[PDB]
Amino acid sequence: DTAAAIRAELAKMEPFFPSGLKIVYPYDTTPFVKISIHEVVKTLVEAIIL
Amino acid sequence: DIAQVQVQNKLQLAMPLLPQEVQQQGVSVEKSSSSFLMVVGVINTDGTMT
Amino acid sequence: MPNFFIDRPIFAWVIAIIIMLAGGLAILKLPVAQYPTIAPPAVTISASYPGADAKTVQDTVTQVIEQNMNGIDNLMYMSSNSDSTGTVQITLTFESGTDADIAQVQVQNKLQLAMPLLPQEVQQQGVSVEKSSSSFLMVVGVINTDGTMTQEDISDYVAANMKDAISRTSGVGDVQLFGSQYAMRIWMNPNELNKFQLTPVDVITAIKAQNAQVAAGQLGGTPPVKGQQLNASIIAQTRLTSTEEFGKILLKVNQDGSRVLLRDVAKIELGGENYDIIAEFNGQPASGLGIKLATGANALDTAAAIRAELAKMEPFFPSGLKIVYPYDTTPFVKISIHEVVKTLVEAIILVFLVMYLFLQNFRATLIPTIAVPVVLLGTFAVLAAFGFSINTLTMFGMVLAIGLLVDDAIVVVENVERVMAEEGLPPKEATRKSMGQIQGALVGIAMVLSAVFVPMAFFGGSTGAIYRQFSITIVSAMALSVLVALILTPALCATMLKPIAKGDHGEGKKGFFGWFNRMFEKSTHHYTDSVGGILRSTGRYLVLYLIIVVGMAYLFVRLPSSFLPDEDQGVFMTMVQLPAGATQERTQKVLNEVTHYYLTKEKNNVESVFAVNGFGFAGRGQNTGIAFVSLKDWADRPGEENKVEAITMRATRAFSQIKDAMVFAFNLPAIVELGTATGFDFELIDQAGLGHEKLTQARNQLLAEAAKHPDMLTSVRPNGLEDTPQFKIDIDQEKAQALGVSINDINTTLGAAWGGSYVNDFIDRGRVKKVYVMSEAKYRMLPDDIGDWYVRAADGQMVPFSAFSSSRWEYGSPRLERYNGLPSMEILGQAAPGKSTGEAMELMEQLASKLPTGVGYDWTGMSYQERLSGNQAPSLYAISLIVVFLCLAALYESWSIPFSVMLVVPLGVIGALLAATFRGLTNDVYFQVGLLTTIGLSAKNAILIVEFAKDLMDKEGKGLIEATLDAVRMRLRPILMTSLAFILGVMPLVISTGAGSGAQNAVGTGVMGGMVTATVLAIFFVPVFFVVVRRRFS
Amino acid sequence: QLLAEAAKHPDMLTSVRPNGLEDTPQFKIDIDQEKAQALGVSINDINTTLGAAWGGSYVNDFIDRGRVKKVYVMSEAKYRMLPDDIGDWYVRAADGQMVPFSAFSSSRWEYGSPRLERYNGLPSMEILGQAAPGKSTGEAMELMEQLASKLPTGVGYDWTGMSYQERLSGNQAPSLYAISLIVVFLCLAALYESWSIPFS
Amino acid sequence: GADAKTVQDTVTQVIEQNMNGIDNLMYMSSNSDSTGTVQITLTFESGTDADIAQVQVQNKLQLAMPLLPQEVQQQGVSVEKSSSSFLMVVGVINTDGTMT
Amino acid sequence: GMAYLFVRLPSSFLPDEDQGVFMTMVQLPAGATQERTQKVLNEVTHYYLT
Amino acid sequence: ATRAFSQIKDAMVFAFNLPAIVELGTATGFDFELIDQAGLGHEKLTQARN
Ligand SMILES: O[C@@H](CNC1[C@H]2CNC[C@H]12)COc1cc(Cl)cc(Cl)c1
Repeated sequence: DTAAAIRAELAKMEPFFPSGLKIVYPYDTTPFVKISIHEVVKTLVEAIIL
Repeated sequence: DIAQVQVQNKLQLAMPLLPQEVQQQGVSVEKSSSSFLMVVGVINTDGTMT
Repeated sequence: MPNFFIDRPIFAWVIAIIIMLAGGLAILKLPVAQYPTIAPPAVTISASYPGADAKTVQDTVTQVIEQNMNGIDNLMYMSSNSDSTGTVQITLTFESGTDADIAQVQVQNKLQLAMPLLPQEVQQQGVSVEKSSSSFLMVVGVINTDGTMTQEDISDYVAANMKDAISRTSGVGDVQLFGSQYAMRIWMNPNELNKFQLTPVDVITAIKAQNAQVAAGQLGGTPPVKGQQLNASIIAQTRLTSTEEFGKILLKVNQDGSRVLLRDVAKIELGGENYDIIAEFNGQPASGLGIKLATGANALDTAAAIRAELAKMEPFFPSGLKIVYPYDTTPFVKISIHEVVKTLVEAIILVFLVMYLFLQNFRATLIPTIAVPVVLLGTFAVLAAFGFSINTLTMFGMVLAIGLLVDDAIVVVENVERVMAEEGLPPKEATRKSMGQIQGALVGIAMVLSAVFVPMAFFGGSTGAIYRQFSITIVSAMALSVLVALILTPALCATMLKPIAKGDHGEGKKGFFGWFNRMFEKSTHHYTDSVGGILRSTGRYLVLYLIIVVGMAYLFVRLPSSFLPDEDQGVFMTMVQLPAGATQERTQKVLNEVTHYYLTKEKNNVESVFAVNGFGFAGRGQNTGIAFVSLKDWADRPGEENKVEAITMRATRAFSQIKDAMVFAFNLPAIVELGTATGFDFELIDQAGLGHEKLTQARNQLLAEAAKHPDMLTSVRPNGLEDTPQFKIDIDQEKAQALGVSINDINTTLGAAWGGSYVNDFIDRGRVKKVYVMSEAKYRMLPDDIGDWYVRAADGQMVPFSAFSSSRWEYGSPRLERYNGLPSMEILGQAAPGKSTGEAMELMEQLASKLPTGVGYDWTGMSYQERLSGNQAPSLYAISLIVVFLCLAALYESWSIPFSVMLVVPLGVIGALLAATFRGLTNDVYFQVGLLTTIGLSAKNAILIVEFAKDLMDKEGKGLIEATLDAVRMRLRPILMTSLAFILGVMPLVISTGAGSGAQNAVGTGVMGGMVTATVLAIFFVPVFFVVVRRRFS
Repeated sequence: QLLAEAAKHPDMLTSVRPNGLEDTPQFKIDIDQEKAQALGVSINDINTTLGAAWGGSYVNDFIDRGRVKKVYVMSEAKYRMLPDDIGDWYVRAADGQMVPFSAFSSSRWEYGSPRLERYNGLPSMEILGQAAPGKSTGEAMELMEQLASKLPTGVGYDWTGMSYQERLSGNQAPSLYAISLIVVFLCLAALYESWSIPFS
Repeated sequence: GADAKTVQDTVTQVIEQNMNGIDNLMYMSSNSDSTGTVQITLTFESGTDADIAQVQVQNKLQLAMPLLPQEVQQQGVSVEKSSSSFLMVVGVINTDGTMT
Repeated sequence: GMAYLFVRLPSSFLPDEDQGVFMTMVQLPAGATQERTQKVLNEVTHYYLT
Repeated sequence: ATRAFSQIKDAMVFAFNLPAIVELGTATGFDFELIDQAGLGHEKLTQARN
């Protein structure tokens, strides 16, 4: 939730950046969390099918 | 919340005794993790900013 | 369970007694208020920088404090104002449900770490963090009728004598003094200072040296000498106590030996810490206390206790001192609560009367008269359990749920009586049979009504807080009503009802009740005949149902929306705004004109006026004023012309003739904790460091664009102040150095003389009070007066300001705003008639999207909450519809029969809409909750009809048409008596025109219309729906 | 007056004492600032001298075995005991003269409370006492409030600490009994489906 | 260095004026000594959440904090949950007499 | 008899126990010094230890 | 990466992954504090640590 709020705030800020300024995310473990939980849910669905 | 409140209640007794230079820089009391939730970097792809 | 308590009447009575005792305890111990906490929790940081302009305050205080408001949880947004009066106010608004105490302590703690970074004068004046609020429980004014006391005298008396005991009174949460205690005032004479070669710096140094507390030590202290026997504390210089001591302060000694004292160069007196606000009551000087209710406290009890304390205080008052109550809405709260209580009592009495009319049995009429009060008491107990108070919303929720309560009682008792009169069974067996007919339907109805009403308790924001009161009240009342109908009512029916013969229906009775019985029998026969005729030709009426649904949608999409009706609470407000640069005296002239108009032209209506010169709302200053007008009792103000709306319209028309002053009189909102309407709050944000002038240009561009849309936006205005002329002094420090004059001396002289300086504290009659040095008014009025001030140089010669300074006129902001830490401009507007607030906000966003680069925008206030909570209520009411369908399917053990019940929803709604359209009411909260209760009652009736028809079809061999006809015949009477009782009970609310009539009419009109249409249409549409559904799916 | 009245009841009250301190003599010092200025001695110097000598002054911190501790400057005891001991204390003037305190100061004796107590915001005095042997705290409380009722107007009383709790318990006992009896009656009536069984 | 009367007028009364309006407060008792010490103990109803009570009295005390003397502010005004009874006393002595 | 006995029965809060410790308060007249209090305390200690 | 950076003589360079939960860290690691309990000083504490 905090990461989502931070990203929303950065999205609010972006329209007023100087020309050329760009936001990057060199360290973010949230994608791993999302993909891992999605993989477990996929496992549950596959288990139901089997 | 209560931990931070009690810590600052104890710290405000020491605040007057601190050097004026330390007070001017601002003493901070936080309740956060020791690891970065994320790192948001900012660059200038156009190379017009140092 | 109904069968369990038919054989155990004493156990049912014990349960009822327990419920009654809990309800009585809750009633005795429950808090009472006008409204609950609706607005989101907010914290205000208030600081003052005496003598500082808006820009100085913003740059030295506001930005520093705002840059340190980090690491605070649940913060929704932050706004701030910095004024030319020297004051900065920062409002931090937090999410709903945030703990106010924890939010306040976090904010104050983050401020504590920013205090060292603030100017010393601001630190000395103190920065206060408080719970944001805009309303007082009461205002207690104090006036002098002799003219021997000024405003400062009364304020000091109130602070020293009245404030403490009132603060200690039970239920008081906060007390605000309308003024301040005395302050030692040193009014300086520049000519006398020049005569003795002195400046404000010398005066301040002398006052600080000669009015101080000095630690000395101890006689025979530790570690002591071996033989010491005596020990005594050493007392030394202490703070002064009187104006006489201050006047004797020595400033210098001359060569000729003469002594210069403070009395020689300044007038010494007792005055106010500030002079920006002048309070008058009917033209007389006034002070007072604003008193706020404590959390969980009774409003009425607290007000009565405060009045008792003031009564105990009066005997010791000085001659001419009088207590008054300029702002008292407590009478309105009392009358509103009493009106709701009377409505409940009349509803019970009318239920009794209708029961006697139809059943003509005193014992039968007694049963609901016990069942309904028991449910009401249990509802009070449940409200106390969940930490709710007795406020307007909860009592009107009880009023709306009284229909469902009486419906439950009537259903049970009438079914028992009908079984007794049809089968001739004795009361116990008849009650067993009747309960067996309706118990499952009662449980299913409980589930359906739960599904209908619970979702109101999950709306977001302040509107969610408003709806939660009705949700909890109605849900608890309905659940308790069903429980009582399954426990107590069957026991009472089996224990109290007397037997009825097999065929005795009152046909042979004489008098009115024989004619009525015969007429009702014939009417029921005709109704059943017409229902059969209708069932022969269902499709013709399906077309009529489609017409009804289309008309319902048409009426719905054309009904204006609102939040809460405006009420005549016995008070209202008048705002006076003078042109930029206007002084206190001109504002006082306008305020005197307003007071004279109210006390002469409206002497029959207006009882008193409390005029405050110095602040309005959305700003403060010498050119603003507010008059709080109190009206006489509603009993003394009969007719439409003597109510707040007409009075305020007449006052505005009369005040439109006043020149050089914008004067407007208006009524309070329903909930004054928020200023709300069908409007929007817009923030124009400087996002790229453009500055105040570019932001002003962007605001003007947006305002012009909005003005080019008269049909979509109305009254799109700035909620702020325009740039005003300012006097700029340039002190050439190089010249001051060349003349041997210190810049610190120059700044101190100028600020202390023209702005005033808080020096230190003294002790007056055992209380600490401030000491202010300021110039005499005579020498700080005009720019030329600057030529009367001198500063001593190192060489000792006294230099005038003209030697090292230049002056000019420029323009500057008297009030600077920031939003979320950036410079901001607030725009208030509203959608034009026939336009939703959402589309007005969309148009505002489209208009703002074309603003200059670096300018952003935001939504705040109620607009923020509307944007955040969007399409939520329809979503969880679709969930409610799904749950209702599932509950009905479980009840009927059918996937299709449920529809015949749900198809009843429009039949009631249409009527409500009609009643709202012809009466000219809006789609406000009361209308929506009444619509929900009408839907619930209609669903109850349809469910019972369908259950009876299905039971006849299944448990007996009866066919579809015969079963439906018998079901409607058996259900006609209870439906009719319930509808009659509820409509008669809500008659006064529709008819009411007195205090609180807005809410009463809003509640009553929709309920009346919906009940009438539902009763009329359902009794011949539910059979049609049931027959069609059963014919299609069988 | 109340203490004397309580002492008149040795068989009901014991060790009836005030929980506080009596008024003490104080040594008021007046520093003639004009006279000090005439002699060229700064008032700040006088105040610092008197305070540091007779009460002690905390200057700053030092490190003892790695721990931060305080530094105090104070007069030696023998020059700090009786009022006359300022005869040895001098303050330097702007021109280097050592002015004695007698040249710019005077003194007198006063009386003052060394400890002021307030209850619920109003001035108050705390009294402690015991019940005499063979008596209970309830009897002692009754006697104490009876004695307090006979005091000058404008003087009231209150119970605090354990006495407050004892008064609370005594006040709420009868309602507790009544509610317990009612609850038992209703429980029996529900369980046995009778009013006669609960009543008997 | 402040007498009991002056510390009462400048500290105790200033603080206790703002100590009104706190939830579940049973009573308040203050003492002001001749060494300049002010002790204000507020006792709340049984079952009151002590942390919430402390937070509330702190929120009320912040309002009085700027009105106190600068010396009192520099010494620091402490707000804390308090007890009136010693759990235990741990004394320390020297068995040789070499330490004072 | 029950009503009569209830009224005449004295009330209290909690019985006093012998907890193995007790206190002695010493207060000297106004102005008494540390050493006079020490002499009185020494007398009290001598009484308790003898 | 660690093998490659072992050739940098100017600095100690270590590349590493994080544990599943940072705070638990190693499943067999211990954290130990050596306290100077008698005002020995930094030098004596360093000697004891060595
Ligand atoms: O006098 C005004 C407050 N005085 C303020 C200045 C002076 N110093 C600080 C204090 C009165 O405001 C009101 C009066 C009423 Cl009857 C009703 C409301 Cl809602 C507000």
